[PDB]
Amino acid sequence: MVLQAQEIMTQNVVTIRGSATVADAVKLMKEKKLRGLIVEPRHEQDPYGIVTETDIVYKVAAFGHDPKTMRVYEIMAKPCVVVNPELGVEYVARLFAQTRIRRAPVIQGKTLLGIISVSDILFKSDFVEKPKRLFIEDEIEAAREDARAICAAKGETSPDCAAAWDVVEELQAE
Amino acid sequence: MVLQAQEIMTQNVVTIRGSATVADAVKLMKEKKLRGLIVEPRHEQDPYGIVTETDIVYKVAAFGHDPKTMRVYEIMAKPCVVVNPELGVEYVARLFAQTRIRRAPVIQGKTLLGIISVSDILFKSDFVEKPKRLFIEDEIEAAREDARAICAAKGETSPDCAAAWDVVEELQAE
Amino acid sequence: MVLQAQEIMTQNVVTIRGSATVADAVKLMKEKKLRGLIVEPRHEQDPYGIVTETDIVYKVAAFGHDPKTMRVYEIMAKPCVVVNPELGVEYVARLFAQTRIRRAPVIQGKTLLGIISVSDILFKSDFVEKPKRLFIEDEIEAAREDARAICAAKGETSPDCAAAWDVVEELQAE
Amino acid sequence: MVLQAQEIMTQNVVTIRGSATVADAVKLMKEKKLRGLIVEPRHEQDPYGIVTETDIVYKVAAFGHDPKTMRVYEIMAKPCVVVNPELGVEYVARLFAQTRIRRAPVIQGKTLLGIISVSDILFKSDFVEKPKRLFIEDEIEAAREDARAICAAKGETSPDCAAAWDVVEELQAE
Amino acid sequence: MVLQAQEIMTQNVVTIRGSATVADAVKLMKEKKLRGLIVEPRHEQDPYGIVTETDIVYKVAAFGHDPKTMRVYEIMAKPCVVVNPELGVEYVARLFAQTRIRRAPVIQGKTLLGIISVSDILFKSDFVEKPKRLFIEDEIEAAREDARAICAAKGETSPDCAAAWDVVEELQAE
Amino acid sequence: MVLQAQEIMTQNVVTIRGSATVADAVKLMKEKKLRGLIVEPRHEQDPYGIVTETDIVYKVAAFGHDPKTMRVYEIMAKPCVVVNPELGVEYVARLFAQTRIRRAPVIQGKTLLGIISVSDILFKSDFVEKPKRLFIEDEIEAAREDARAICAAKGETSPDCAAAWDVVEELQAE
Repeated sequence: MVLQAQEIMTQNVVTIRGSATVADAVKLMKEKKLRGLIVEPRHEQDPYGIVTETDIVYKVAAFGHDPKTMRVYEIMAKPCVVVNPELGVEYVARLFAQTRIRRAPVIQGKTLLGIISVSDILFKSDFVEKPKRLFIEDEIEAAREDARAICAAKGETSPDCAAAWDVVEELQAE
Repeated sequence: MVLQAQEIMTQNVVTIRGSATVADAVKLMKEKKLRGLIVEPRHEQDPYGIVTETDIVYKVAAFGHDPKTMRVYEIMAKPCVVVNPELGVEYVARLFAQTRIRRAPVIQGKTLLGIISVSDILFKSDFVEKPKRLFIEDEIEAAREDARAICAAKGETSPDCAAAWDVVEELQAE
Repeated sequence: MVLQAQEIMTQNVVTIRGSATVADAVKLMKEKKLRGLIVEPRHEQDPYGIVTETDIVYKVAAFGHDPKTMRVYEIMAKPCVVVNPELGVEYVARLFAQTRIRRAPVIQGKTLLGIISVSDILFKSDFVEKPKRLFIEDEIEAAREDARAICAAKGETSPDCAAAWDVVEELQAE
Repeated sequence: MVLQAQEIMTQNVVTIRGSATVADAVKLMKEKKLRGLIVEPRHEQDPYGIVTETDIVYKVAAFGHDPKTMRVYEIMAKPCVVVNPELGVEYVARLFAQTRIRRAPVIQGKTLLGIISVSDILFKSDFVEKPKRLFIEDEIEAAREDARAICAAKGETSPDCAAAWDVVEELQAE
Repeated sequence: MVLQAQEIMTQNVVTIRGSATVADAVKLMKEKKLRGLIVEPRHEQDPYGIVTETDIVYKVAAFGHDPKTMRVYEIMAKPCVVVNPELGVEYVARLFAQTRIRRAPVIQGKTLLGIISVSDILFKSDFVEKPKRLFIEDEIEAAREDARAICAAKGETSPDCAAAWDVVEELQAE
Repeated sequence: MVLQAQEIMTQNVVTIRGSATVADAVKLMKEKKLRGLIVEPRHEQDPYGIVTETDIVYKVAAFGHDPKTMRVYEIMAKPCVVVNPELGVEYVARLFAQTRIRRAPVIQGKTLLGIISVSDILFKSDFVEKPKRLFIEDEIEAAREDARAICAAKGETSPDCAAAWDVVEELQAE
């Protein structure tokens, strides 16, 4: 029972059409105190998209472009990196680091279930009270696989077999 | 009926455990003429992973590290960027560009259906014979939304309404 | 009277010492609904620092490291990119884009006056109602410099001089 | 008395206007054996800018563009990452690494005092004879904070208190 | 006798002219099961170029651009990172990692001898059976240089001299 | 007769061994007013390397590491991106931009002939007086290839053939 994306995602999203102006998006984000908007798919075979406060500042504000005559579609990310609802939150954090994103839609097939962000991870995760320690756990599972092979090759009663599990023990200590 | 990821993905994958050696992976890739391996999840609440020929060359070969005593888990990407089976192939290409990847697992919920790569896109896509022209199509859909609003505000018979559709026409020409 | 950084920065910051744990930081950010903390300088000849929600998720959460036994200093940025209080908000947006940051301290000499973020820019800027159009304005100022030289070389009454200002006019039209 | 930016910056800068040609800049840099030029602000509420030899080679030379008909403003960085005059030179080096720059203006409020570059750091710093060892010093200051808390909780005479300072000692040894 | 680039490069290349269409390139790559094409120099003082499957997917497919009316020259890399025929394969792997490429032409003066790729490295290298361990070897060579200086300053018979070689020994152990 | 790398490279290099200290390198660079040093190959089957002022500042100074006890080999780039002596200087500029380097050794086979840097390009190139205009020239050569095919398919006397060369003419105008 590791904490899953869907357990900590935000269910309430706001949307906007691609052809709306960046000014419409800004208006809508201020009004609703928001950092992101989902870009509404035009139809069922059209993927979700996303437009962030950073998208607006980096792509519009930074050049002094006119938000009233640029469209959402010009600055959105489509498609995006999507998170499956059962992906453990450790792995979502890792995904976000590997890809340099800070939010992702949580999608089941191609239905939007919500949004998951670095704030969601920070505030609702169990990473403070249960560090998963992913590399260290992976390293231990390997010491186990070696011990199964060493015990199968040299016998459970061999000092080698006893040692290979003492390698799992000594890692489990640190 | 736009071409979907699953229509062009490779169904046959080969797998390897995280605790196998990078030498085991290299052996297995040579033998089967392969560029990628799926890292087998240890259990049902453990995400898919992937280890590429480039991972091996950049992370092992480049330093002269010993492949016989490094493990797959040390060089794999886990989790990865996943592609939903219905995502149109244009959008997969775009995903791959935005994230700088060249293959992704195609996943339904958390079942692996296959793998999709830049070769799959190049060889099996319809991008030569049906360029989707995504920005240009998005730009046109906006000219349509403007025309609906201009016609609704000033009447279908107005020269403004006739012009706003002539804006859709003139874009459709180029 | 272009809008200046200090006119839209947040004056209220919260701080934390470098030797506090990442758990102390997380606790403090949740409690106060915050995305950033200023790392308190140890003394007067020690620069400001900053630790963000993203720093915590990318550097701690993503590996399953234990926040109770890592320190702020291990994940903070020090020194940071600083914004002078009079820098126009267009240029702050641009700075943020060029350097891929989303907040910066606003500093006068080496006194902290506040913090300025992409949200501050989005919500409190005048970029919607007064696009500064920076490249286009720069392009026009050059057409002016050319016109001064062409008029000085060929006379104010020359058709060349009249044309070089008609070049400023025609750009001012688009 | 840690060495400060202003103690090692170059006071003599050369400037150029944004509307000057890249050819004017090249001419001016050759003549004066220079690697950088400050782009002169048009007025008092206009930030400093900078155009480097690398800017010219990467953005002009690399495409075979004509330097006689491109302008400085097209290739300059504005605004830039600025260094405060009291920032210790260790931290300037770090700033430069974090942001991938090799020179920065040294600015007081919004007055230009000079320029500081990687050469200035290399040739005039005290980093050879006094390595500041920043992480190691930060790590030690934390061991101190722990010792103050452990001594305050368990008494100065406790073996715990004596140990926590022996932790500062043992780090100070390596 | 360390394994050299030319010993493992692919001698058979296919070429295409810069003015051919991206569709011509795709046609040619499918037909010949290929991942790369060399762009034919127009003459003897024109450098080699290269167009990859990834170039096509990232730059053409990803936007839905029409391959029938874009040209190779628009998407190729020219010039490229070239590998000299005698460069050891460890160093080619490292080059590829430092520059984020996956293939390079092998060039002698300015004659093309072949192509070397991450697959060539993976399948034909000796990196599994003879890890070169480059940093560790470099570290050892330095311990040697120190020992020559310590022995020259204090005499071959000094315990210092015996120790400095015992430093080479102890590293050679791990 | 396009200007070649070797015509503008610096013939005089200074070298240093990999096992020398970063302090030795700094000493040597100050003394000789230098920005780069070639790392001397240990033998004939060992590639050239390079250590820059930026390498020293970013990797040593920025952390306050002790230059007296770090070695050149720890901070150098080996192998490097090499420039062939006949590569036109436009293409060297482009190489440098594509790879984000600012100097490269000029190598013939595996003999070092010199070093070429962005300063060499800036000060000794002909890019001001003869912009090569590379994309525009490539675009024109394609219009030529089309005209040869259109004339061969429809006859030299056809208005199509006359037009396809008028396409070369009209591009040659702009």
